[PDB]
Amino acid sequence: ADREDDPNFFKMVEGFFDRGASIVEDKLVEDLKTRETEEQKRNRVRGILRIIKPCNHVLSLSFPIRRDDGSWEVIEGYRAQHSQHRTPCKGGIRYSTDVSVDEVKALASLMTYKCAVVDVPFGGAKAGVKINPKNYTDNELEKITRRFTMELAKKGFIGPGVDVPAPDMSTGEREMSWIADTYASTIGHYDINAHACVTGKPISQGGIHGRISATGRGVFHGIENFINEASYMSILGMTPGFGDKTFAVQGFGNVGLHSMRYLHRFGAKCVAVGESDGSIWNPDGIDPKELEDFKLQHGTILGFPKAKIYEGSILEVDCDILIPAASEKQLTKSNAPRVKAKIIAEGANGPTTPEADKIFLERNIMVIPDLYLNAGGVTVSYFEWLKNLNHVSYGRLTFKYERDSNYHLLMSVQESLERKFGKHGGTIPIVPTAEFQDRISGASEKDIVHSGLAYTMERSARQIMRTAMKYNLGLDLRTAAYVNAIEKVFRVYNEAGVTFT
Amino acid sequence: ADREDDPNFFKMVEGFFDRGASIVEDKLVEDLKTRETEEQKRNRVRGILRIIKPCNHVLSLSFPIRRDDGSWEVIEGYRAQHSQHRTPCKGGIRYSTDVSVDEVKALASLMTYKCAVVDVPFGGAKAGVKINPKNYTDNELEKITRRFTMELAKKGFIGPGVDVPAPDMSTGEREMSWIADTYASTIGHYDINAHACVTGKPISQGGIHGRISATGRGVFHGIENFINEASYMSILGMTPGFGDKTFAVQGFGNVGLHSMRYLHRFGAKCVAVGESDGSIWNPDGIDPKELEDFKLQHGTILGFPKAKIYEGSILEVDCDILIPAASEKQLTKSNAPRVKAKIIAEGANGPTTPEADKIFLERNIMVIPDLYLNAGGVTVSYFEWLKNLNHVSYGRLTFKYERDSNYHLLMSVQESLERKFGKHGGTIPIVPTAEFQDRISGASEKDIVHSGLAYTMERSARQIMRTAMKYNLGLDLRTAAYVNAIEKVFRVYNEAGVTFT
Amino acid sequence: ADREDDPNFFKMVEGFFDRGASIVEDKLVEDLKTRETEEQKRNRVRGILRIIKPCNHVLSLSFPIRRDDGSWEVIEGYRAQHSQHRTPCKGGIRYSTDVSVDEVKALASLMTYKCAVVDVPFGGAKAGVKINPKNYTDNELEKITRRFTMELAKKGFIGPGVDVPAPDMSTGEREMSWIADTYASTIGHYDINAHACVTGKPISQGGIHGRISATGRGVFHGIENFINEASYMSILGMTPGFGDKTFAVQGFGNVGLHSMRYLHRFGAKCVAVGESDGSIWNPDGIDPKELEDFKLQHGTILGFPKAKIYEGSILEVDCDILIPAASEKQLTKSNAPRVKAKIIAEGANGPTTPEADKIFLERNIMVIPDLYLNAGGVTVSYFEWLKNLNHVSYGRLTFKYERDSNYHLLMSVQESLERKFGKHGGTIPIVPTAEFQDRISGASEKDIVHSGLAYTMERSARQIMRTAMKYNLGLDLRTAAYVNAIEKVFRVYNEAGVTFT
Ligand SMILES: NC(=O)C1=CN([C@@H]2O[C@H](COP(=O)(O)OP(=O)(O)OC[C@H]3O[C@@H](n4cnc5c(N)ncnc54)[C@H](O)[C@@H]3O)[C@@H](O)[C@H]2O)C=CC1
Ligand SMILES: NC(=O)C1=CN([C@@H]2O[C@H](COP(=O)(O)OP(=O)(O)OC[C@H]3O[C@@H](n4cnc5c(N)ncnc54)[C@H](O)[C@@H]3O)[C@@H](O)[C@H]2O)C=CC1
Ligand SMILES: NC(=O)C1=CN([C@@H]2O[C@H](COP(=O)(O)OP(=O)(O)OC[C@H]3O[C@@H](n4cnc5c(N)ncnc54)[C@H](O)[C@@H]3O)[C@@H](O)[C@H]2O)C=CC1
Ligand SMILES: NC(=O)C1=CN([C@@H]2O[C@H](COP(=O)(O)OP(=O)(O)OC[C@H]3O[C@@H](n4cnc5c(N)ncnc54)[C@H](O)[C@@H]3O)[C@@H](O)[C@H]2O)C=CC1
Ligand SMILES: NC(=O)C1=CN([C@@H]2O[C@H](COP(=O)(O)OP(=O)(O)OC[C@H]3O[C@@H](n4cnc5c(N)ncnc54)[C@H](O)[C@@H]3O)[C@@H](O)[C@H]2O)C=CC1
Ligand SMILES: NC(=O)C1=CN([C@@H]2O[C@H](COP(=O)(O)OP(=O)(O)OC[C@H]3O[C@@H](n4cnc5c(N)ncnc54)[C@H](O)[C@@H]3O)[C@@H](O)[C@H]2O)C=CC1
Ligand SMILES: Nc1nc2c(ncn2[C@@H]2O[C@H](COP(=O)(O)OP(=O)(O)OP(=O)(O)O)[C@@H](O)[C@H]2O)c(=O)[nH]1
Ligand SMILES: Nc1nc2c(ncn2[C@@H]2O[C@H](COP(=O)(O)OP(=O)(O)OP(=O)(O)O)[C@@H](O)[C@H]2O)c(=O)[nH]1
Ligand SMILES: Nc1nc2c(ncn2[C@@H]2O[C@H](COP(=O)(O)OP(=O)(O)OP(=O)(O)O)[C@@H](O)[C@H]2O)c(=O)[nH]1
Ligand SMILES: N[C@@H](CCC(=O)O)C(=O)O
Ligand SMILES: N[C@@H](CCC(=O)O)C(=O)O
Ligand SMILES: N[C@@H](CCC(=O)O)C(=O)O
Repeated sequence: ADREDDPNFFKMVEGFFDRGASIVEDKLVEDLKTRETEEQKRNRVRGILRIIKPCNHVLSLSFPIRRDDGSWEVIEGYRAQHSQHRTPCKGGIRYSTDVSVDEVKALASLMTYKCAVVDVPFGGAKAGVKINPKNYTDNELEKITRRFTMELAKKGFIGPGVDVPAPDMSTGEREMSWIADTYASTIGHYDINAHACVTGKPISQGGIHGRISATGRGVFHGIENFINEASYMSILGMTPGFGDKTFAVQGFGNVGLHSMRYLHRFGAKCVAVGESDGSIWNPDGIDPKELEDFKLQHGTILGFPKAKIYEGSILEVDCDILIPAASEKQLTKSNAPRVKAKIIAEGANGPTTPEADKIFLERNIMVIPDLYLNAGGVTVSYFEWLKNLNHVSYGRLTFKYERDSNYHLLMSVQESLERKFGKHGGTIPIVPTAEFQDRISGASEKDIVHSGLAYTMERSARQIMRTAMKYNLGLDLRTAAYVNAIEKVFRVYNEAGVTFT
Repeated sequence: ADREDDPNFFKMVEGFFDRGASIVEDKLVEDLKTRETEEQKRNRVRGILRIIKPCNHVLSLSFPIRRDDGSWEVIEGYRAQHSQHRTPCKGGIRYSTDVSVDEVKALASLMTYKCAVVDVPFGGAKAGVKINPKNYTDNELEKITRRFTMELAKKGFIGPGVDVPAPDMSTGEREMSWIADTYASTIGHYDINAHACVTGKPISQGGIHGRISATGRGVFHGIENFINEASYMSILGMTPGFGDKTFAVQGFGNVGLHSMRYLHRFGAKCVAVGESDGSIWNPDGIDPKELEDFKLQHGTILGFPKAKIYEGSILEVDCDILIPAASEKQLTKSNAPRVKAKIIAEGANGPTTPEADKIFLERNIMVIPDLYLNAGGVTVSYFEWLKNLNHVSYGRLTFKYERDSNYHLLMSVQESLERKFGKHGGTIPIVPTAEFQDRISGASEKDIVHSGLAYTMERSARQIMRTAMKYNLGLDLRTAAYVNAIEKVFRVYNEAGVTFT
Repeated sequence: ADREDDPNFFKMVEGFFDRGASIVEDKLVEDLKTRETEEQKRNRVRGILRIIKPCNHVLSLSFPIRRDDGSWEVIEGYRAQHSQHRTPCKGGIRYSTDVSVDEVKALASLMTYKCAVVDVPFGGAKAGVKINPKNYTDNELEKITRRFTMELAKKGFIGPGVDVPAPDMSTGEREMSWIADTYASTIGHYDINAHACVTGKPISQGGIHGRISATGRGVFHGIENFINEASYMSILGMTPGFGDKTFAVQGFGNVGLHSMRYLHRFGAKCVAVGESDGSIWNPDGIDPKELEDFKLQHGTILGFPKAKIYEGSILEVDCDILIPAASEKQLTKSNAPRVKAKIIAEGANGPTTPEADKIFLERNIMVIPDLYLNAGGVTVSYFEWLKNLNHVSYGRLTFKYERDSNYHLLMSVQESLERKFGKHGGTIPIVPTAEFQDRISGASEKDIVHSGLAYTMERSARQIMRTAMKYNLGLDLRTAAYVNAIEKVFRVYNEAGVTFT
């Protein structure tokens, strides 16, 4: 998208890592309380850091499918497993003609660090199939997905205990259903956990409430934790809260649409929505329900009645918050000086080059990094995986017990008070509030997903802020996130003896 | 080695394939006895040929080893499995800093076509570890080999029934022994065929007589089959036989040395020997046993007392037969016009670019192609694999029975003659000749390897010659070999229904 | 059986090994082609020899059976796997109250060296169940055998690719049939080689012709090879051949009975037969079929009509050849001076202590050692295992072809002779001798077992004699055998890198 500043994607992520490694290297050496206090301490710390960076296993595939017209075609595919310091590996499947070994390796490493940031016990992985799904029938896409699943399974690149895929660009519920069905019907036929081989499944198939919207929901929570922190909003020259703010959204897919829904719900105003074919704009606000309904009907956002076909880059629209939610390397050395927003919330994976990060720093623009902000997807995938391993819906064993227990608890307060203020205090009814009445039976699956996600995004934001203050990083939240990720992954490699050697 | 003519190695091999595919496409379509004779027959033929060309599975590895000095290093590795129309896959392991995904994919496809040429029932595969072995201790090389084996085994890229490695550049007997030992001691502990997981083993560990020298022995047999056809020697302006010819050898490794031993044994004269550091030259002849003894003593060819340090390209030395036995892409557009030899016998894999083949054709230079000429290695690896599966040394069950049987057979002739020519004819002793006495017990392992190899190289040469005449290919033996390979591999894909789709 | 001289059985075998190790160390060090020509050479030779001696894996079992009367009883069992330099492991199952961990470890190591002596590609193993089979019903023995098989199988101590048992003291065809049936019906249900999990099976279940008598047949061949070498019979002061000699047999089981049958068949005369309850004696000779038919009828040897209940040790009976074919450590310090025989042929495993070997050497008594002499059992077990892996009876594919081929061969001689001695010489019939007519179709299973065994015993006797001359060992054949065994096993450990460490 830019021939001036177009770094190799894997190496760009390695650069981000190098930078966080630079900052913590002292802390790692000093923690290390080995008798070698000689600066082979320094040496073993940077030997371990070199082990963490490259992907351990990458599988490249070519397999034939026969198209609906009868033609034979060769499909190309890839899956990278970056780290196995936690198992299984976790990461999505991308259907796109931009798929390549380097793109997949880069996203696989992002998954490792992202999972470490939100304390999700998975190593990183990613897959890609180099096709444009719009050029294939549904029957052909099913054939490609099912065959890809078996080629991965034959070589140990999918399974509930090694590698658990998930949706990404141009895949969703539908593909995940296909993956889970052919895994469970063949190699997983005797495995009690066969349907935990993949997440993002439909509900009828072991999916979890809110997985489709989960990463949008997490984008809201990530922004909210920082947009409500007066210390960061001072440096930006902006007022805490959502009620008065504007935002623009690049990409109207699963991440972009649901980020818009939740931000709109809490008083922000969507001004611009950009897509693969063009952009639309309205300074008075775009309604997400109307835009979705139009998009579902016409297969495009152009021509939306209540906004005007906007020319020029969606990334340079004037707004408070820019949400790049499409592909990677969209903000570069070129357009970074014209961005006009004061908060960049990366919903997409790797939308900002390192050169663009430098410009944004100089310019007091806050980039909330992908490592943290889009990790709501993998957090709720983690909940889905646990739901599959546990083989019950949350609360089903305890709803009645817990309901009865709570009423007897409140009755214990009632009877204790009547016992004391006897006859002429009268009857002293203790009853639930409206809000407690609605929790009287304990959490359900929906409650766990919402509160578990909010808990994770908040706990992770505080850890990033703590680390940024400690090292005087200002608005370089990306380096603070990598610092936390590196510290966690380093400790695992260090206390494990590294490897089987 | 040449920046004028440096084609991508994988695509260069696909180019060779495309050529042979051109020539046979008609014969494939006409053979095809299917009800719908539309030249959409031609469409299925060219869909199948597109399926055959790319590698099905490629695994890329990164794993850490701790060096002898205590530092951590990250080792990079690769194994490509090109085709599974026959199983297991078969191919060597190369230790070299020139190793790359493309190099490994290219050699893996060469293995498929090579195996089809000599009727060896294996699909093609190849592996590479990106190190220079003369920078590592023996203890480090053992560590790297054993760990590489486990990483391949975990993902299904080594095993007696999927993929059976073998030596290549900078690996031999020693590494194969390490591979077999860690496979059999871990995931092969219950497998009756665990030691058939790799070939080129030492004899004490399941190796077969003559595997080290097998590919040199096959180079001799391949040359002999063509150097003794007067029709091809006419076109070259040359006398049949070896007794009178000179040759030069690029590379003094396992292929180069043994090619020189066998050619020297049958009256050819080695004039020049080139190496990674320099060449040596002597128009009176170099003796292989003194050269190897010098090489073993000094670790180099230079300074050999009975030849001179030759400057300028070994490939340009003046001789009848040039044997490139080092790495690939050594003969290019550049130096092809200065070659001076009349026969180029490719012992190495892919030593000649397609441009250089152009030039050699115009100038009536016969290139005996790698597909055919170096296939003695994989042929004797095949014998080793069968020896492992059978769990007896050849002849051990039958030596005594067979010898007793032969003497009673000769005695049947004796007694029949005496009965007829009674007393007046006397005693009529029927005894073995010296050469039959030597076979009186039947074949041993040594005999099977020697005669089985000779049988294969001759039968394959006659098939290549038959095909070159039938398509008027003259001295383009490479295209004739690919034609035979394609025909055989196409038949398997066609009658199998292609794939489970 | 003797308090004076009753060494620990495992260490006694280690003593034999140490003794052969002492003689070959120099040869091993000098062979060793390595740069550290230091006595770091002798150090690694000494370290490898220490690795070879102990057993790698020993499993000890306790499992309950409910007896026919309804009581519960706890059965004790053991299986030792001594070496895995060849796989699978091979060794018998002994039912005896004298079974112990040390006894089983000792016999397991004997199996390793024995297999190396006759070039049988198995590592050594042995099993024992500590019961007296005479105190159990057939139903109880079946339950014990089947349960023992499952306990071994669960832990990887039986299987066609790890460990293949066989009969020993108080087990035979019957028990092996039980073992094979429960293995193949449970854990081996999908294994193509399930019935190769054990040898010594009945013919109807994959057994091989002559396995029951095989170790007796090998005892005859082992004696033959030495009793016909005039150089050894000189030192003994006796006449080559069998026709004039006497022998006594301790133990009338599977080894003892069949040794007697074959020796009797070639003109030796059995004077004395000893068993667990007593011995019998007759200087005119005992006939083996009469004595077996009496034993089958009465369950004992005593009271045999044609011999006299002999008192005093069977081992001291006056004869030329003493065949101990019962348990171990029967010739000791004590009774070695009173032996009276000139040749001691150990059919049993470890019947002679090292002190008794000392005495026999001083008195010019030839001990043909167990390592060599009783290895006909494991040699024919090896043939049975191969028969199972091959899934055809020998010759079944080729009988008709070979018979037709031989007649056309003889007809080629006949027609060639007529077409030269025309009608001047008449018809010249070329026909098989009686002996060749018997072989006209090629070998059958019976022929391979007989000639394969004879071939093995005589090639092994040669190697022992060669090695005894070369080191001036005289009549210390035991040390010569261990020397050959050690050289072969050392080579494997050396060129394998020892272990994955
Ligand atoms: N799928 C998930 O749960 C998660 C996805 N992500 C990342 O979010 C990003 C996008 O989210 P997806 O779920 O893939 O959405 P999606 O694949 O459902 O839709 C992507 C949208 O972006 C549009 N698009 C593509 N290129 C564009 C361009 N140059 N300009 C404007 N629009 C463009 C497409 O037309 C489509 O509307 C990806 O980078 C993905 O890796 C991150 C975390 C979780
Ligand atoms: N084995 C499999 O293929 C699947 C297993 N599961 C397991 O079930 C556990 C609980 O999830 P749920 O309680 O189902 O969520 P849930 O109770 O919210 O169920 C949602 C939907 O599943 C339906 N459902 C329940 N039992 C069914 C049955 N026997 N046949 C068809 N539909 C049925 C419900 O009626 C509802 O429509 C999960 O932990 C997961 O491990 C879930 C889905 C598929
Ligand atoms: N080893 C085998 O079983 C078979 C090997 N081949 C091919 O034969 C070729 C080499 O045989 P290897 O067994 O690997 O020999 P090797 O690896 O034992 O020795 C290779 C020799 O070539 C020399 N060499 C390397 N680069 C050179 C250069 N640029 N110029 C001159 N000399 C150079 C090296 O110093 C070494 O002496 C490779 O292309 C291999 O793929 C083909 C069929 C079978
Ligand atoms: N399980 C393993 O690791 C090995 C298995 N084998 C199997 O053996 C079969 C036949 O090969 P061989 O007959 O060995 O070829 P071979 O008869 O040429 O013997 C090669 C060498 O192995 C030695 N050898 C024989 N038995 C031995 C033992 N028990 N311990 C140590 N060394 C011994 C021989 O003395 C000879 O020097 C092959 O089909 C193969 O499947 C062979 C070698 C290693
Ligand atoms: N059966 C086989 O395949 C082979 C067995 N062996 C060994 O040969 C020896 C003989 O075993 P098998 O004949 O198979 O067993 P078996 O059970 O058929 O014969 C043993 C016989 O010796 C008798 N006996 C036991 N203790 C005695 C003593 N102190 N004095 C005299 N007789 C006694 C028993 O009552 C029984 O009659 C054993 O040491 C065994 O380890 C060796 C090679 C092969
Ligand atoms: N799967 C099993 O349990 C058994 C398998 N086999 C396999 O057969 C191979 C060759 O041995 P054989 O040819 O049996 O030697 P063989 O030809 O001497 O057969 C021995 C006896 O088995 C009988 N037999 C043959 N086929 C039979 C059938 N379908 N049903 C019942 N009885 C039959 C024959 O009449 C013969 O008398 C062995 O390598 C072995 O693994 C042999 C015996 C049992
Ligand atoms: N695309 C889309 N998804 C919706 C819409 N409304 C609800 N969902 C999603 O459907 C799932 C179930 O929705 P609800 O039953 O309303 O429960 P909910 O979790 O309170 O919904 P939300 O708070 O909006 O996430 C959630 O993942 C919602 O985000 C919608 O209008 N459009
Ligand atoms: N490197 C090397 N190998 C040799 C040499 N001589 C023989 N060999 C190989 O070592 C193995 C054992 O040699 P031999 O016992 O003579 O068997 P062979 O088949 O008659 O030997 P060749 O016909 O020369 O291959 C064979 O594979 C030989 O090719 C040599 O001088 N140098
Ligand atoms: N216990 C016992 N076994 C016998 C007897 N006779 C033969 N056998 C064995 O039973 C099997 C059948 O023997 P045959 O069919 O005659 O074939 P064979 O190979 O010529 O037998 P042998 O030369 O005695 O080994 C062979 O293994 C014999 O060794 C016997 O009298 N008693
Ligand atoms: N593919 C998403 C989520 C992966 C998952 O849910 O496992 C990402 O890029 O983070
Ligand atoms: N590596 C050799 C032979 C491989 C094998 O023997 O399997 C080749 O390039 O053909
Ligand atoms: N148990 C016999 C051999 C058993 C077998 O044939 O494997 C012995 O002591 O040698």
